Amino acid sequence: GASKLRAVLEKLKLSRDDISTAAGMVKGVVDHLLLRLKCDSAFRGVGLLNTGSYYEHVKISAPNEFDVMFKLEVPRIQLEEYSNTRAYYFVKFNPLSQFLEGEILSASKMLSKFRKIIKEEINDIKDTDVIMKRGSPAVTLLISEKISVDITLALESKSSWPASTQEGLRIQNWLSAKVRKQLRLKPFYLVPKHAEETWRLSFSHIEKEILNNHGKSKTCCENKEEKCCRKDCLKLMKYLLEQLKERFKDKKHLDKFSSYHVKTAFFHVCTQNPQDSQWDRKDLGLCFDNCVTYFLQCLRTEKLENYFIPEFNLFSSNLIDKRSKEFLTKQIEYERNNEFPVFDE
Ligand SMILES: Cc1ccc(-c2cc(C(=O)O)c3c(c2)ncn3-c2ccccc2)c(Cl)c1
Ligand SMILES: [Zn+2]
Repeated sequence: GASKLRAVLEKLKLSRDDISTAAGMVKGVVDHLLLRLKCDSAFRGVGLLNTGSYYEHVKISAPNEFDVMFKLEVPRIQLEEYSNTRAYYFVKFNPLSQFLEGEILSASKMLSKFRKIIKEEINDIKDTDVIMKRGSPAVTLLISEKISVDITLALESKSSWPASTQEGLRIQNWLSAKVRKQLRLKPFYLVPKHAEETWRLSFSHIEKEILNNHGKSKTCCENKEEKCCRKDCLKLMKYLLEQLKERFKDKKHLDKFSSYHVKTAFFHVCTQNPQDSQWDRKDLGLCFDNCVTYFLQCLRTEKLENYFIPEFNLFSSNLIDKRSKEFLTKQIEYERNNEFPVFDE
């Protein structure tokens, strides 16, 4: 039961060393690219956005896959929603004036200069071997034929969040209305994920703020009396998907699913189960089942709301085809109904 889950968590700890050295390598490449991007008049204000829950500037999206975001302070920004998509927007408003097409800031034009500067730069430093693979993420780098890092350019807006987020981040009953107000005072980000000229709202930087401050109790997981299993359930959900994707690699049925889908479902379960007593460490097996059952429901109903934009369906036909969702539904059901044989030794 839960002893199989606890065995999985123990095994995962054994690759901490490989992960930290890989993240060190990513960190070096990113610092170098940050230096050259700052030379360009367009990207002078660029900087690293702190998104990682364990490492600072580096998010781990899968084994040997890392995620980095470059933020660009762009003030006096005005948004125009693209055709009721709730998540995609035209950006309107001098350093960036080169990227204008009318009153609109072109995502494709800015991404193209971003790409070109990075592609130039990875040639020079022969300290490590870095190539460019493959539109968000802007750049995927492959380091040493092993480690891949997705680099995402993000405009930073310090304005109030767009109205499409008004009913999102539904944490009031869990983390309190006070915390939700404070979080909604932080900046938001636009990335050039095209629905073209459209940008997508991004709140990835909020994850670290909640995952490591995750209890109804302010001292959840700060002492021996308050140990919950929230983080371990998220780890197990990510590992479930990673393992399924590897086993179904012959026909790549699951290519479209990612840890972002897993995380979103997991934080919806945290909303539904707001009390720390619903995440007691002794209850790991039931808590994990809660998480998997909700993910299964999202798959079967083909509905997974963006955590911040409730009318944006991560599982829409526009984003993931029906056959892929039907397929993973079937595999998750099987795993859940059979006590997760994908976790067997
Ligand atoms: C509590 C909490 C906090 C943050 C997130 C979060 C949000 C986004 C987003 O789209 O705003 C994320 C992400 C994680 N990882 C990736 N993206 C992302 C970013 C841009 C485009 C597509 C995808 C979640 Cl799920 C829950
Ligand atoms: Zn806790």
